[PDB]
Amino acid sequence: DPDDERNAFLEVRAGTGGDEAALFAGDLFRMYSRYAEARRWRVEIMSASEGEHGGYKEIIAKICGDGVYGRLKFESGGHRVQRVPATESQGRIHTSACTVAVMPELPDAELPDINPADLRIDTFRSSGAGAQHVNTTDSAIRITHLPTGIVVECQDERSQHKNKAKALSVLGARIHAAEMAKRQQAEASTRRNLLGSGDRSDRNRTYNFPQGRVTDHRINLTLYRLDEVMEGKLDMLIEPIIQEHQAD
RNA sequence: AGCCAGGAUGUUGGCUUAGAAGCAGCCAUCAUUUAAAGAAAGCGUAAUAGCUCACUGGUCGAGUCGGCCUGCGCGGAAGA
RNA sequence: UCCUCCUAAAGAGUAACGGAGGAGCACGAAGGUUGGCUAAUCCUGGUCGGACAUCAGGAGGUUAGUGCAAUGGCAUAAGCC
RNA sequence: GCUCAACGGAUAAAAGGUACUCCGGGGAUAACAGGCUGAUACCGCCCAAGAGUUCAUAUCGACGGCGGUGUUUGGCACCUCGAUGUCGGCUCAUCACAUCCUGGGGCUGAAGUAGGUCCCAAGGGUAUGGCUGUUCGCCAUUUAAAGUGGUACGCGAGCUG
RNA sequence: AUGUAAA
RNA sequence: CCCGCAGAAGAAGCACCGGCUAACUCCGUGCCAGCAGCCGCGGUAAUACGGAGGGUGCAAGCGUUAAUCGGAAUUACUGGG
RNA sequence: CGGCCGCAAGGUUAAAACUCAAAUGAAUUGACGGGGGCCCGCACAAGCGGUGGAGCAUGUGGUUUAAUUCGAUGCAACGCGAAGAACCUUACCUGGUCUUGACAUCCACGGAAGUUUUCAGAGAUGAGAAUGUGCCUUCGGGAACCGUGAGACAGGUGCUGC
RNA sequence: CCAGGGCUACACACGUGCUACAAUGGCGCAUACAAAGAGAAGCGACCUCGCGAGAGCAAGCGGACCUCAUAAAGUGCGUCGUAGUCCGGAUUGGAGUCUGCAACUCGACUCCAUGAAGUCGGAAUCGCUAGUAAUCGUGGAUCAGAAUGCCACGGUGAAUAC
RNA sequence: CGCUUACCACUUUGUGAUUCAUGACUGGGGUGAAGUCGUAACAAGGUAACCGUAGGGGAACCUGCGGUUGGAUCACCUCCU
RNA sequence: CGCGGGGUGGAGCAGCCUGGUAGCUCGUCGGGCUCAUAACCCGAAGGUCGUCGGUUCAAAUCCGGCCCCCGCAACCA
Repeated sequence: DPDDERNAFLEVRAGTGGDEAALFAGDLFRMYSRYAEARRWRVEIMSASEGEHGGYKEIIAKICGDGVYGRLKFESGGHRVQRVPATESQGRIHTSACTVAVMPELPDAELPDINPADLRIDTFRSSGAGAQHVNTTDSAIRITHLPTGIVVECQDERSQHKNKAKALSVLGARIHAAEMAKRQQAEASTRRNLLGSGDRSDRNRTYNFPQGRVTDHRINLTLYRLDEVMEGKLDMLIEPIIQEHQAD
């Protein structure tokens, strides 16, 4: 698919046990960087908020190329961790969780034409005071944009043109703000659906370090490695999910 | 210029095998029978089929078809 | 306030809140005379040395320079020692 | 001895407000309007990629261009400063069609109704309330329609303020 | 100063 | 209500099994599915979830839910500080 | 919230909804005190010679690769397991092979075991040629060795020191 | 199971040791003093050759006799005059020797030639109270060959503890 | 019988009390194996704590005044009864 | 384009006025101190002063030209 061949945004965020989960989020950045350098992908750190004892709390990173999103679709969700940590003086198995969002490109086709043939321009007389000027005048412009319903009212100066330029700048600013607000709501409504609450619930993937097991909740794989997984080579987990996803 | 005629057999052609087949787009834009036919300019079909023009015959039988230079005009040219 | 090109219609002159820019200095020498010389920019070769330091050769011709922003002029040099 | 730089230099020596103002004047010079033009605005046309299951031309139409009107903002000050009262509202209207409806027709991407676009046609009609002083606009409900403009953005020797 | 969670 | 016909012929389920409180193992997941009146289990050796076997309890009823009293002397007059 | 008092701040009386199976008081034993008293250790004081500045040797973390085998990873890991990685060791990887097997036992059949030598292949192996043919005779068999076939199994330096 | 590669890779950091940065020191000659050990598919006298690592021949010893095995710092004498220098020895090239089937990744040793950083070390940190620190040499386990590591022995040998 | 008066239901008007839902916004309360900042209380908790009151500060809180030990130390001063 | 402020480690400022020297702070990396983090200490990198030309014995500086960032870019009757 055309969308597939697209690049991606990876957003790795810490959940339960934010001290430990930052350490696992840094290692997941290491996981997907070792998976990305194996197939020659470009990794750029756009934003990374550090933790306390190492790692990172939130990582937003662009990966560009030819086919990142179509090859990393099934990574949005949770990751449980059973591990014996280093920030402990007791030596007990603790569980943490990390949440990973995978966003597509969605390339910015911004600034549509203002369409003055579709703009309704009403140049009528002004309210306010101080001059006859006002009386013989007009000097007040209201411009309505029909397919959105945005009205711009300007009664600033004595002349229409110097108010025409202000009215068109306010039209451009309000249309750009209303489009970018819808785009940021469309980002957030998908990020709230992909990223859950961040709790220790089962969300499609596990990481069982003392057992030596990787057991996902979809396509029940039982790979007993944790050494060909921690250094790239994530083909055996991602490929059969794609195999039984193409059947639907 | 009008008028009864013709305006073919493989071309379901190889093409991305779901089909583009004279006429979406590719390129090739063959060759025979030949009074004549472009492997096609348009209409119409999922594609066909079909309908015209290209061109060639015949009745017909005198002038006709398309460009350049200008003069005077036509329309665009609708107010309180 | 003053200087330089156009505007400005081939003598002089000529206006606009016209189009481009500068000056309110400097010089005991950069002035006078005499004597002598011709650059800029490229090419080749050469120790540091490299596009550009200096040297030798060749092209080139006053596009260089004339203290200063511009015009005219300059080898008989007004340029350089 | 003067950046007396307002630089042919009124004093050696000087900033502001007047809507409390006042006088001699000016259309030599502005505001409101009338006048000339039409950069702008509105409308019409030429070319044509393209949108439209095909298909520029049912309806649109980029990139470009040519015209009409004097309805908006504009430009110049030709008339007015020994006086032309301007906005909005009430009453009273008049005219042009670049027609909102009614009427007669053509195309349609018009099965009928309901439609889109275009031509002729000004004979008649062309809202009611809230807000805002507001023209205008939004809302609520009708209507067949809630037309655009000119007439000193009509009308104060007709009326408020 | 601080060192969150699974006897 | 009594007599006769025929043939074991037509007639057994429900809850619980860690403690309170009567009764034990195996398999399947794996702080997930889930149970639970309280303490609470399940984080790959579960007498606590699901299934099987076995047992326990009650019986044409068995569990859950709702209400009253007792235990609760945790409304104390009997019978508290 | 309501009533009353007060100039105010506010005071007095005084609930309900909802959550939890704890909250509390006394006292015992350990832990700790930047609490006190006492005592000890190169613990502090005094000095000696070092490390950290340089090169080499080794190990680890990290990076890369086919693996850079695995464990140890605060004192109590880091010239540690390893009292010694060219092959061997090797548990890792690439390539080629074997599967009741390289190693332990049972059944049936066949063959002294062994030695020398040659061909192809990286070699394991595959294909051969000679020689030797005993220790007890139920002599259809033995006590070892070797090859074939089937099942029991063997094997694992694979995981769990929770 | 076999052949090869890897465990020795390298932009970086740390731990532990050796050699140093020199004149109580380097070089050359002469010379004195040890203990503890190991040895047979081993130690390997003596003689000869090679500048050399070692090679050829070949006694003794499974051992208080035989071998490894000349102990070094220490002493005398000569030189070097405080310079990155006659200190230090990394790295590199050539020719080599031992072992092993094979020394290229990836062993040890010797010669020639080159001969860097380093001129006493930042924050900070370690061990020691005696034959101890510090310095110097030797042997063994591992092992066909392969340590500065480990174990063990000996020579000189302080200072401080109020 | 009819009329008229007195009692009088349904209903209407005016003004209050009480109660139930709803109401933009705002305050405090309770829960949440992870979020940000500070370490205020438990040792003399590193400024002893607690209570009442007034003020201040992002916040545990701080400051002043009054009360209480539901607080440690009292072989470091010197000299002692 | 016209006017103004400028271009100094990765970043913010001194230092330009008034010439003789590249400086400070935050930040990055690495090592210590702690069982670990924070704090603290030490060391290293980093800019030639946006660029070019001229005066000067000497331009981070004085002046001019070019490039880049930000702000003001026609209004009050």
